[PDB]
Amino acid sequence: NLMQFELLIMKVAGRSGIVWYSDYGCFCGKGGHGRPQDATDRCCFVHDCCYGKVNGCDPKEDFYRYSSNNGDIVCEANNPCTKEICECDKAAAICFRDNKDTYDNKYWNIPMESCQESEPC
Amino acid sequence: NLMQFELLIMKVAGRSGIVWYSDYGCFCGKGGHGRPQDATDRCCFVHDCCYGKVNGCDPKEDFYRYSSNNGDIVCEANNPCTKEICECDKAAAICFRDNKDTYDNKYWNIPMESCQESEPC
Repeated sequence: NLMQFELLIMKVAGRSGIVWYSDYGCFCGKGGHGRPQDATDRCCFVHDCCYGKVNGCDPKEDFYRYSSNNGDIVCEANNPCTKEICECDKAAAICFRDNKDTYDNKYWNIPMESCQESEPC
Repeated sequence: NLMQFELLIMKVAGRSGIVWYSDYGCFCGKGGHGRPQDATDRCCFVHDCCYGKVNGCDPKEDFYRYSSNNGDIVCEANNPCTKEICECDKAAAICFRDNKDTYDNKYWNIPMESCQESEPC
């Protein structure tokens, strides 16, 4: 569930997803569409796509089980569907962390005109 | 800031915004198109519109000052722009609270085809 995603972002990237990644580019935030603007934005695009590939459970709603060790997330294999959700969230959190050097407020609150026809997954 | 919106929702409505309102109707965790599907969805629509009227500060990002006693939210008059953000978030949290009894999973994950109509603010 997206609260768990927030927690993983905090554990892995050392910053809040809701604070910093909720209005970024074309995909980090609600109503994502268009083309990813930078690496951080692509992290969100990939996350959306990852969620779209999860079948048999609800990736935006269902809770998953995981452990965290000093910023290292282990998605538990108690249920392959919810593990898939967890792996989506873990991957996105890692992607935000790995691209922290190009995070840029240039991409905050960008005009509607910047996000039009969507890159397909 | 959206983290503060979460705090207001949690206190006022008694449940998490990120958990329960990230994929509801055409506007809760989505937006940009459609007509509100029920009263909860309309809360989100109105919140989007409210944010749309904010001039001079960034409603998704900027932090506001508020106090809370016995579950009330008093948006501080230290800055009219951030107070306006606060009031938007407060109104939405109240709206979620007031409509919690009709909150229904009927409106989870609705197809894009259900959100093609356009309703102005």
